[PDB]
Amino acid sequence: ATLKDQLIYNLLKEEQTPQNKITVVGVGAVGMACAISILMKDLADELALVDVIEDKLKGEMMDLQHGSLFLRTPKIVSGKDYNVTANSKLVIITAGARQQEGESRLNLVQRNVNIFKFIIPNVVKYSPNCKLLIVSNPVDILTYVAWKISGFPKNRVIGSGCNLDSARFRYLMGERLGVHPLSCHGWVLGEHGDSSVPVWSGMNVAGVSLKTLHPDLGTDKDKEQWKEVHKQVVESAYEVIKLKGYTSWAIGLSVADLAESIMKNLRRVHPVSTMIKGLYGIKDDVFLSVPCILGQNGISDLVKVTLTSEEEARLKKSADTLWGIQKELQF
Amino acid sequence: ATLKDQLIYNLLKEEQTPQNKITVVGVGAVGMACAISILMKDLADELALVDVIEDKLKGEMMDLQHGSLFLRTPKIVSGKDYNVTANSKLVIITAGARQQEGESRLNLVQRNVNIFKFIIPNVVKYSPNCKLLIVSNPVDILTYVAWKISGFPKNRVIGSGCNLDSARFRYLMGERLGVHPLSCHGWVLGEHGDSSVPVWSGMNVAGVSLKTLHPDLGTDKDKEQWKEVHKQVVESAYEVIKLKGYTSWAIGLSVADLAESIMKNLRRVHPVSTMIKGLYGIKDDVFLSVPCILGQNGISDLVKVTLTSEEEARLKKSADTLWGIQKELQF
Amino acid sequence: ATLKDQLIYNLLKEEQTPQNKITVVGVGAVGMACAISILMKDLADELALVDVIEDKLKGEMMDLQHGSLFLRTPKIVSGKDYNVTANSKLVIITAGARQQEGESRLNLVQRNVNIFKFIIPNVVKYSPNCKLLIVSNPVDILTYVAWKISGFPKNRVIGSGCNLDSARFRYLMGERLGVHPLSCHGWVLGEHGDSSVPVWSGMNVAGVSLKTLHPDLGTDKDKEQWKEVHKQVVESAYEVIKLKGYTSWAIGLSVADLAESIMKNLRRVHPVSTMIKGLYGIKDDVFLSVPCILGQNGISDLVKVTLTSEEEARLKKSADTLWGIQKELQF
Amino acid sequence: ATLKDQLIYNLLKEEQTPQNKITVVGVGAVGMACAISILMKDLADELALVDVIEDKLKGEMMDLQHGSLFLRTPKIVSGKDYNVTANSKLVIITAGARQQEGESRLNLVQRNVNIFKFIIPNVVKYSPNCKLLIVSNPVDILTYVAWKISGFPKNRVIGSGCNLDSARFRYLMGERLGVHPLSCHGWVLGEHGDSSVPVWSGMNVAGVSLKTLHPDLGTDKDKEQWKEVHKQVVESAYEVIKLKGYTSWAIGLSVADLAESIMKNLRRVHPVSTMIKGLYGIKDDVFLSVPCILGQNGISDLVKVTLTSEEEARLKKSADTLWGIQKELQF
Ligand SMILES: NC(=O)C1=CN([C@@H]2O[C@H](COP(=O)(O)OP(=O)(O)OC[C@H]3O[C@@H](n4cnc5c(N)ncnc54)[C@H](O)[C@@H]3O)[C@@H](O)[C@H]2O)C=CC1
Ligand SMILES: NC(=O)C1=CN([C@@H]2O[C@H](COP(=O)(O)OP(=O)(O)OC[C@H]3O[C@@H](n4cnc5c(N)ncnc54)[C@H](O)[C@@H]3O)[C@@H](O)[C@H]2O)C=CC1
Ligand SMILES: NC(=O)C1=CN([C@@H]2O[C@H](COP(=O)(O)OP(=O)(O)OC[C@H]3O[C@@H](n4cnc5c(N)ncnc54)[C@H](O)[C@@H]3O)[C@@H](O)[C@H]2O)C=CC1
Ligand SMILES: NC(=O)C1=CN([C@@H]2O[C@H](COP(=O)(O)OP(=O)(O)OC[C@H]3O[C@@H](n4cnc5c(N)ncnc54)[C@H](O)[C@@H]3O)[C@@H](O)[C@H]2O)C=CC1
Repeated sequence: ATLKDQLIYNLLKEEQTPQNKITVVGVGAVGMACAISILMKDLADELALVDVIEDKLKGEMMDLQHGSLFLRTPKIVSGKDYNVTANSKLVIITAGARQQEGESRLNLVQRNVNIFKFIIPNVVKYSPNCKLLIVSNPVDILTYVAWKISGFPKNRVIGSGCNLDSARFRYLMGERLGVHPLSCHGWVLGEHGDSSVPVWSGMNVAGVSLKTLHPDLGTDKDKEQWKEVHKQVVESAYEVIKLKGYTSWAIGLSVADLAESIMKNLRRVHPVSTMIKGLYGIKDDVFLSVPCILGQNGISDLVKVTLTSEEEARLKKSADTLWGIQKELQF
Repeated sequence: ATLKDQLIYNLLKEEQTPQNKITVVGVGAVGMACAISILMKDLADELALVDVIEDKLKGEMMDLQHGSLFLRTPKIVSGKDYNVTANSKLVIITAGARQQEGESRLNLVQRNVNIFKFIIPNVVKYSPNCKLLIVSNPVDILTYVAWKISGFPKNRVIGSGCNLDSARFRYLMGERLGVHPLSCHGWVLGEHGDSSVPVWSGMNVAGVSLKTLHPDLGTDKDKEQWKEVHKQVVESAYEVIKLKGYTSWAIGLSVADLAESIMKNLRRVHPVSTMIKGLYGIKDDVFLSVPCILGQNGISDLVKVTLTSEEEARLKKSADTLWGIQKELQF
Repeated sequence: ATLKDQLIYNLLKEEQTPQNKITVVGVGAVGMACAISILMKDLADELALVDVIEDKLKGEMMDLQHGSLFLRTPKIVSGKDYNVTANSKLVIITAGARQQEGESRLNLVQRNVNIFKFIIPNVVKYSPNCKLLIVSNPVDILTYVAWKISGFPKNRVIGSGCNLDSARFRYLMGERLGVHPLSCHGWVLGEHGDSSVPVWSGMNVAGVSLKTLHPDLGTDKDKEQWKEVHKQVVESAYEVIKLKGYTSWAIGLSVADLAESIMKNLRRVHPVSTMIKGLYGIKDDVFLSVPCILGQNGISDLVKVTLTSEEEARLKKSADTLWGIQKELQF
Repeated sequence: ATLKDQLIYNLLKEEQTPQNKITVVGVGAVGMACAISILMKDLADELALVDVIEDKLKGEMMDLQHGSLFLRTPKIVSGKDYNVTANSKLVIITAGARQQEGESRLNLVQRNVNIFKFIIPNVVKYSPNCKLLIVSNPVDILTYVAWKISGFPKNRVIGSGCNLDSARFRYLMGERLGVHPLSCHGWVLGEHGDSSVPVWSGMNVAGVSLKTLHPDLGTDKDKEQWKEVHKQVVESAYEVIKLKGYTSWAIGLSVADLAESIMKNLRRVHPVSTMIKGLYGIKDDVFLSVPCILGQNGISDLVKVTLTSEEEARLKKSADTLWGIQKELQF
């Protein structure tokens, strides 16, 4: 005889179970951007957030929940314990250790590895069938780490790899050609960051190859210096971090885009990081970005792009470096 | 023989005026939430951002540009100079000091009134015809301030006001009833702050008045203590602030909602702050929230909510404090 | 080797379980408006169509497919055999005779019950767990029929019922008020047809009772003749049929609206056809519209609207008319 | 006191300038498919419809209006009088005779020109600065006709052209490769009809040339027979017309795609009919489809595709046919 029972006659028993649920692990700037991007595209019927910093955590969930009136994601949960994560179709990992001067390289990744040693088994425990999307840097190596710890088949472990990189290149291409980024095509492949590969030959508007029309494209001997676009892609992140302290909006939109293909089983093609041992002369267990078909089973297929022998070596080189790092890691 | 000329044949050297342009002033946590919300709802063809911190400004502009590939707003610009703002349909003011843990919105007034005296005249010079949407706290007073300085008729100066408070209210109502906030209706009017008014008589689902079903609603002796919903609404800012340091996502979605009504001339009804002199008897030029019809000319109409004498006494009470602050003000 | 195989390396194979499949039975004018609306709101990952007219079926199927580039529904299938229907979460029934000019929906009952004998058993055989969304007229009776035939628990058999009449009501109220229909609240309940009942007491804007403000709302003496608004809702279908031969856009949009709450587990409240025995003096298995919570398990709850003795009498009358037809039925 | 006066306190009158108005001329199958797809993408703040058949026109308008609750387009009007179309940003012409089974679109010319002789002056009179989007067939000749009669600069006279043919092409391409159409690139250029030209050289996935992998692509030689994909494109309209009698959904989606780029000033690239005298060796005022940047001013730029030797001759032949027809046109 409460107000609720006087107002509502109940008919049904107890069968909840979110059908289309996503978890984001890490509520730093990247994680919440992914979160907001996912809420505003209606990708999920349940959103769960996890982090080890409890005050931050809860505060972010509340803020988001207070905007429910303007969303169509009817349940938003969070917490330090991975039970809130239960039965997620997709889990996005952004958590990472904060970097720091006064230490070199293996230190950084090993530290993140120590964190994934606790995060990963927790996620698989609660969502043994989910697809994993890794965003934490260095991304290609952490995707391998997530892949090894989890035990998942390679199709279900995906690193954001060069996805944003390629988005950046398309913005810059579009800005020069006075064309919208959707209509400028170009792929940034390989290792996310400094050693990424701009595949000039695939660069085009409307099917029209820019290399075929402008042979100097991507070389050092070109009056337009297109090579600069790619050097801008590599340096844009540092630039943004220098300017604002971190990047968030763009990687969030970027990750929402992947989530959409997967949640909705689109089979769109996106540059993401995948386990390519057995391709391009690559002989070790390493993750690099190639064009992958993304749907309800994660990466079900990838595109074999034809690469120049120079592009092959760049890839190979990255592979040897990631493997060198990886074989020194403590799991 | 440039690549661009070889690739693209130009028809129109010409270039039009900005048509569906929004400017956000202040790119802090609220400003950027508003920006991203706006961009994900396709509300504008041009987004302009202004701040006094240059590097932060450039950083946020670039991060947003980097996700252009996934958006549908082809022009994103920024600058310290208000020329980048010209011909904006809507200008959103999110700049100024924010609350520390426990601090009253009312303790921000002198320093935000200063800031406004420098911002507004610059906004007006470049967009004499825009609607002004004020978010900065204390929002009801700053809406009065924007109004006096700009010289705009009252229909074009809107305070985000109680649109957030009512959304929080519906969120909690919905959590109690197990119904989506879109289907739970209820209004919080007055000051966006401690002295806001829950109009118990309008709370309902499917048109059935909860007050009528349960006459103790909103009363001390209400065994269900619905009063507490209002008090959690009142307290929501502090709780979230003390948890993550500020609020942003909700006000972001809230602000996008108002923008949507304005840009698309929807004529929907929202609780926002407006000049209510000549209502509820109320005598002075005070701005506070009451439901308003919102559209291409801003606030074209006010809804006359029926209030009990207690409610009206609270509203007027709020009107009294607020005018006392404005009247003493600096400009 | 095949072009496909030189371009694409396959990791998995052809998995094929759709997670959010919708079926539309009947590709007439209503079926196809429901389809395109659903397609444009991204409610499904697979859409399947069926009809007995095979050439028409294929054409519609193909015309939607040719628009895939512009959609986010990656599989569209059709067939006269219900196997194309397998594993649907939501099956929408729009097949059957429709009203000629001036014709009562009730006059359609025997023809439509005759095709339901076949359609319902076939749909349940391939989607035993689906929710059933009935649209064919007379919609309340056919919801009862589908319920009796299928054996489904009543939470999973839903009539589109008065979502459309309420929407038309709010359109007309908004027109009189200069307010977007979204901010007008008004419920049309009971038979989707001539015996419908407008609930005067729940009509409001911003939570303010129009009836309390204007105590003659809904009455014969009312100078404003608001009762004319409901007459218009009652006549609306007839006027549209007389003008264009049938109706389709509004229903397509109403059905997509119900589908959305169901597929995204929103728990929004709509006026839909459901079993009302036990309420308002009704002692038989009558199906008509009452406000219900719609979510992933169909109707989970009913809002118990409070009615004036006049309002209730009218509703009980609508229930008698309906029962009077149901009882004679033989299927 | 009337309800409205009692409820709402008015601030001002004014009201006028529609901000983003679109008009559809012709409410047949095609026009309403355009109307609905535009309504569901929130591209306009006002939509006007016209037709010569008065009852049908009013009926469709009412049907759309009855769906207002589910839309964000606050005003829909219609009339046989073109004053209802005043100040449209975009006017879409779908009126006219359509193909019977097996009929060439070129056979409709004399019938549709006579219609355009009355229509174009009426549209331009009320909306002198609108962009005109032509859909009636034969769409390339009628775009030329609209251009001659209206006196508009060529940027503002656009034929929906091959946007649809290319969408068909990418749909079939994607079916063959197991990849979403969004991710399959390929262009169909020239006449929207039997003489269209598939540009094999620009066909690709992730920038990887299908023609380079598979040199016999598109010729009579290839065991894969890719040419049949283009034949299905040319034939698609007839097959569908035979099945269902006309086509409607894909064109409506195609047109809504174009409208989006025009209304939101996206500068995306589409194959649409435009004036190409001066290109590929063509010397008369022929309009046909090439990739064009579309934005707030219509077509601002064309993309110069590199066409193989065989492709240039086809286009020419295509231009010759059309011109031959044109030369004989009287107006
Ligand atoms: N792949 C790409 O293109 C991009 C990758 N990133 C990477 O994304 C990651 C996130 O960056 P930000 O959000 O700015 O960093 P952040 O430091 O603000 O976020 C990390 C969050 O994860 C939490 N965390 C740490 N260990 C955890 C664990 N044991 N379990 C759960 N939560 C844990 C932290 O408390 C923190 O809230 C960084 O590694 C960054 O390098 C950032 C931008 C782009
Ligand atoms: N109305 C409402 O419901 C709510 C209001 N707020 C208010 O929003 C305001 C900002 O909040 P946050 O964004 O978190 O603060 P913030 O510190 O993150 O950002 C404020 C921004 O304003 C900028 N700014 C200061 N003076 C300026 C001027 N002269 N011209 C241009 N930009 C200037 C600052 O540089 C800063 O980037 C505060 O007043 C806060 O109280 C916050 C939440 C809700
Ligand atoms: N509930 C509501 O608010 C509304 C309901 N309707 C009702 O929807 C129904 C359909 O209307 P329209 O689409 O305009 O009719 P329509 O005449 O345009 O199409 C009816 C379709 O049903 C198919 N059909 C007939 N028997 C079938 C069976 N055995 N199995 C599969 N398909 C079969 C026909 O082949 C045809 O394609 C009518 O009953 C009409 O009264 C119409 C508007 C609103
Ligand atoms: N370009 C493309 O990809 C496509 C073009 N079409 C063309 O679209 C056109 C429309 O076809 P439907 O909509 O299926 O035909 P429809 O027969 O369904 O409707 C044609 C409408 O135009 C109206 N109309 C006729 N004469 C008129 C005049 N003098 N002034 C104003 N309105 C007039 C009619 O009353 C009728 O309502 C046809 O020319 C068709 O070939 C159709 C599909 C695709």
